[PDB]
Amino acid sequence: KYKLIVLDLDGTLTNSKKEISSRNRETLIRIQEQGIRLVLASGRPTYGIVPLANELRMNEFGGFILSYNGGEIINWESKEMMYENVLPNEVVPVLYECARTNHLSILTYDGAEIVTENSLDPYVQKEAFLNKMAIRETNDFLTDITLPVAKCLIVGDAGKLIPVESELCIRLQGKINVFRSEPYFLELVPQGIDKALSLSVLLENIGMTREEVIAIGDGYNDLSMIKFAGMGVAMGNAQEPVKKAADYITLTNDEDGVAEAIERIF
Ligand SMILES: [Mg+2]
Repeated sequence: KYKLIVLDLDGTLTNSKKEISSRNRETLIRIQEQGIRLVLASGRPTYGIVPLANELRMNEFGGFILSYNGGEIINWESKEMMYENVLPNEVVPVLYECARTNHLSILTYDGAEIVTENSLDPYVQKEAFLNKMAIRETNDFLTDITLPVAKCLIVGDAGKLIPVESELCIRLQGKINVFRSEPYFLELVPQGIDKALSLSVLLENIGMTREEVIAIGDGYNDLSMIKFAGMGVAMGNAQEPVKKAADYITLTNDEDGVAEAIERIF
């Protein structure tokens, strides 16, 4: 009946120490060994997801990475990218100048590396540690990055980000969307980013229907895929509206909610 499992990372697949438990790992490997295909779907850049995808052997079972909230869709076996929703190049110098003017660090991603002019900013390092990515520091951001980029973050104290966010929101209306993922991360992303939309494209391409999909998540950015999936699963630690929109509520991420759901459902 079900042929695909889509998982968010933080608050879902990973526990409170941001690790994949051995029970989750073994359950997901086994279910792939049974012919079920996995998708990791997360706001993280691709190389923040790659280590977890490698730990789950997804490169051996045709698993997909939906990085940047589905901004990119990559088959982690074949390495083929089927979908690339990136920032318009012309907005990048505007984002840079806004960060500079407001004395805040900007970062973006270039493969396995985070590129920034401020590697000593604790908020930049928070993103590097979260993704397990090395930081490449430059003194000429616009020269040293490789375009196009899927997103940028401006980072800093919440009180300093709110006005920058409020300015960019309208100044680049029509070119980008802006939101805060943590109080100190301002996400600068292309329009039309939604995990559910990217999932629908994936399903069209591999010839599956939404009824054949399980999607598991915890936060508001997982609501659309939980509704879209035939079997939407809310983690025990999920936000109340995610739980109410789900078809099934499992245990928390620290109680191996993902493994428990998969074993019960199958
Ligand atoms: Mg989450």
